[PDB]
Amino acid sequence: MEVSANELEAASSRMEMLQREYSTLRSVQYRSEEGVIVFILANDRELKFRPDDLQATYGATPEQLREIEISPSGLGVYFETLEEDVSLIGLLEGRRGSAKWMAEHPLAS
Repeated sequence: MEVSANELEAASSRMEMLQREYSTLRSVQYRSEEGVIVFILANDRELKFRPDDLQATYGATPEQLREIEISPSGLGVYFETLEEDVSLIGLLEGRRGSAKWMAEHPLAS
């Protein structure tokens, strides 16, 4: 809304402040038992979301969800096998994928 450009550093400052505000992702365990991807936080908080729920993993195999890395922002996750990212802040907001993904690929809910 403000008449500004780049120097505002808004989105960059957000990501950094979101690490210290909520948490960073330390580990992930795909539980074949529950059929869910459990995102373990730096406070040991287990965010429990399904592959069929998330954009990164919508129709992805369990083996691809064993070989997982943390996001380039350090917030969420980056499944390098899939070349996909599950944004941690998005999980907290319910934003399990992009706005276009959630509108054009609606979850059975």
